[PDB]
Amino acid sequence: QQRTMSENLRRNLAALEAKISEAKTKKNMLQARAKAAKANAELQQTLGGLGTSS
Amino acid sequence: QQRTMSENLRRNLAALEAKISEAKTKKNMLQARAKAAKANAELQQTLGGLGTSS
Repeated sequence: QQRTMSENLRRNLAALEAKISEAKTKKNMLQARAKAAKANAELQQTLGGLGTSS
Repeated sequence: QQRTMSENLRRNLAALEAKISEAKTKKNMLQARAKAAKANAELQQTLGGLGTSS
């Protein structure tokens, strides 16, 4: 009974490590998309300042 | 999605560079027209002084 529980805990750890590592890499990717969106906001804001100064 | 955004930013840069470079060359041209208008103002002002001294 202890070895069937020991394998069941190994499966629980393997599933948990997979979903944690997936969630962390996807969070880094969406933060890089948000950094690109911030750069497009700066581009439009400086284009507005180029418009009023020109 | 990042490459379609990357091309969209390339289009935004190309349109911005075109309208900035157009506005700067037109501003140099109208400043040269204003320099010619200033020269015609000096010509009429000195013609007035030639009139009163003559």
